[PDB]
Amino acid sequence: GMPGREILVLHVGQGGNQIGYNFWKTICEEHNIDIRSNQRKSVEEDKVDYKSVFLVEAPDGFHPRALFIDLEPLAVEFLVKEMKLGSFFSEDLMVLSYSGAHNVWSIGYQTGKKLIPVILEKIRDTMPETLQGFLIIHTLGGGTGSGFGSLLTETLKKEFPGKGVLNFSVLPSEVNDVTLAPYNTVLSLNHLSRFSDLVVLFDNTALIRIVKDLNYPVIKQFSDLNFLIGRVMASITASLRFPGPLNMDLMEMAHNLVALPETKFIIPSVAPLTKEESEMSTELDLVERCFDPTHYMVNCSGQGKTISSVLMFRGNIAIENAFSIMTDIKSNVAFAPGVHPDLGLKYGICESAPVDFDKEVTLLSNNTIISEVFNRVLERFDSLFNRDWYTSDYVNAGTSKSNLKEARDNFDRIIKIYKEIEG
Ligand SMILES: Nc1nc2c(ncn2[C@@H]2O[C@H](COP(=O)(O)OP(=O)(O)O)[C@@H](O)[C@H]2O)c(=O)[nH]1
Repeated sequence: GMPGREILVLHVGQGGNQIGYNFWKTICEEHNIDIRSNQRKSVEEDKVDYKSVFLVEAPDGFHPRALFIDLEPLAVEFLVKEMKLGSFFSEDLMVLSYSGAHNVWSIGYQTGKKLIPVILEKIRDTMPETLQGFLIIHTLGGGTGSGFGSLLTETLKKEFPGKGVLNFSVLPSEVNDVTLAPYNTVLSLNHLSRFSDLVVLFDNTALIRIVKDLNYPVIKQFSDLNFLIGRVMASITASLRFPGPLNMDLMEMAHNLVALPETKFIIPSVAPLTKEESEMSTELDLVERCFDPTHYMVNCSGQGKTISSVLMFRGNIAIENAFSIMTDIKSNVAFAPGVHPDLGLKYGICESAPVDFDKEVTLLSNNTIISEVFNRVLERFDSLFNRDWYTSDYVNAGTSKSNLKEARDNFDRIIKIYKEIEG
């Protein structure tokens, strides 16, 4: 392996760790590595491969440069026992507790604070000095992924200010989720806005909606939603893992999207999503679908105004078709007022292809429509907070109702900043 551009992935909470199954299986397969054996799949290899960004090449084989962190052992049992991948998800990478968070952001933040010294100790003793930053994968509706996840985002940014903190954060289902989810989401999004460098948001609602609206993208609960999430957040890391015009590090990835410091929440969009749709689709259809608010990984009523946008062509793409397609797509994309006609969209081609598809198009967008998504989160927060509903356990866990209001008001400040850019 060649030193540099090493990323440490931190899976926090049950959802974040369960997503790691297909996140690491996709990364392993796309780099010709078998997750069961920790070895390569074939002697066939590209001359240049940036597998060292997410994978450690030990003499025995390849291991994930990752920590699997949870206040309960249920998710790691899914990985080691149900998935039988204990050789890859090994115990030296596991920071585990057994108290739990009980779906309360505050309990995850407080209980996880007792695990921070051992986490920082493992990072210094095991990570390389050329480590470029951290990638935090977690959900926002619970307590461990939200509270401990907010703590790790904050702690890593403070202890490693020169490194990048990237967050792949999963939003709760708007219509079917725990009652404490709006409190946990607002608390987590407030912490992430302060300490994260880039927050790419995923919504279980959006993924469910695509199946419900038939090629079948989920056939079993969670085990296919998380399967699909892990493949998407692995697809949007291809810029960090493969050479090409859009080859980036974590800092570059945030700079291409974060115009103002408060505008750090990104909507990802990937096409194709199923093998049937891939066989019967073209490059133009995948791009037009990525700009379609239906295929947004966040649930959006319509498209908004684009501030900054990064699109990637993966696989067998004709570069002249890519040039001609993006000229026509840019004319029909609504950009935020003040964005230069040729400065709001970046496209690139990656030769490496996803395992299941010959082609793939990914879109990362800093879009003003996230204010609409955040306003729905805000109105669900206010429907409960203004009646003092479900607030008793945040109080007992060290988060006052005043602190809940502070995170809400700052969360609303982010919405209004996005809305001003929209005009
Ligand atoms: N999309 C998706 N959401 C999940 C998954 N696991 C948990 N969640 C979501 O996370 C929210 C509650 O957080 P959870 O991770 O279960 O509890 P935690 O252990 O305190 O982080 C709920 O809205 C769930 O929908 C998962 O595998 N996929």
